[PDB]
Amino acid sequence: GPLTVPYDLPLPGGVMPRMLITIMGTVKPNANRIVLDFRRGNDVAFHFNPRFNENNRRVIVCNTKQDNNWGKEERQSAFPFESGKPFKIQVLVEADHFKVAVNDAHLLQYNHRMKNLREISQLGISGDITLTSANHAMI
Ligand SMILES: CO[C@@H]1[C@@H](n2cc(-c3cc(F)c(F)c(F)c3)nn2)[C@@H](O)[C@@H](CO)O[C@H]1S[C@@H]1COC[C@H](n2cc(-c3cncnc3)nn2)[C@H]1O
Repeated sequence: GPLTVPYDLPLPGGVMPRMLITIMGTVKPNANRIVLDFRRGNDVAFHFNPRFNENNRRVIVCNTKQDNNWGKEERQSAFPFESGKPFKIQVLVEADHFKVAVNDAHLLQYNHRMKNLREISQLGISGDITLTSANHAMI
């Protein structure tokens, strides 16, 4: 697609409430996973990881990695992605959580574990996708 995967979207000044990140693309026909990683260097404040075939099930895993410890996984069985199909992911930053919507439907909320939001300066987009667009705006 017009953007190369993996793709790093800089977040100058980090994330702040009211920030909306929009990502559009298509899932590859033989997809295994998608990853969105809100990063503070080597740490990952918010890892959003649709897994298409984990023990023969679809699941979204969300987590945080701080000092190479992954935390408690937050798992959602609701899974709005499909092999070969277009998607739109929107992540809205609020003061207490990230809110994620896919295809204009609310999917999940993830409470901030890494709380220095102005230091989360990169969003990495990786995995089995074609990416058409990735951008952010303050709403
Ligand atoms: C492979 O390690 C993944 C982590 N990961 C994935 C990637 C990644 C990055 C990229 F750039 C990529 F391109 C890319 F493809 C993947 N980087 N780190 C990350 O997703 C992390 C999130 O917690 O998970 C580990 S695997 C983690 C291992 O520990 C046990 C966990 N396990 C199994 C079950 C469980 C619970 N309920 C029902 N069935 C099974 N529960 N926990 C398991 O999920």
